[PDB]
Amino acid sequence: EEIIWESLSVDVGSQGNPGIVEYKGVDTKTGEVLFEREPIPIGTNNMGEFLAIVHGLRYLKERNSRKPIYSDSQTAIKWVKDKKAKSTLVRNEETALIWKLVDEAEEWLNTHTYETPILKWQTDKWGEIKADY
RNA sequence: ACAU
DNA sequence: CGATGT
Ligand SMILES: [Ca+2]
Ligand SMILES: [K+]
Ligand SMILES: [K+]
Ligand SMILES: [K+]
Repeated sequence: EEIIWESLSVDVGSQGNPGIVEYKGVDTKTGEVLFEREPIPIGTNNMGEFLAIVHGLRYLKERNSRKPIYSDSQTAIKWVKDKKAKSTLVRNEETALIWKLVDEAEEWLNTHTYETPILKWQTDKWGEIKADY
């Protein structure tokens, strides 16, 4: 319905898909950049969006924050809910780094708890997510 | 078809 | 136009 302004928004950016992947998280209200991941040489859009959400969960938990997370990614929201990133990206030396991060993100989800609502940013109604690149 |  | 996903 309406934007929950007291929230964290995440977004992925890439050069190619697959290609160089980065992500960041911002304060939805203020646009302040709260975290930014160093570019990962090869990944997919959906792996990046998944890592961004899980990073947000870890960031908020560390700070004892109950704010929700917005993502515009139907895919990544489901992967987090399932605790399983069903990526099609081949596993090889080129993709080892992103797959390590994805494996570790799944492992974190399987060993920690959180109440953080993970909410769909409604781009069609609200425009671009505030974490946009 | 929808979300990127 | 190409790719990643449910
Ligand atoms: Ca974006
Ligand atoms: K996005
Ligand atoms: K983006
Ligand atoms: K498609």
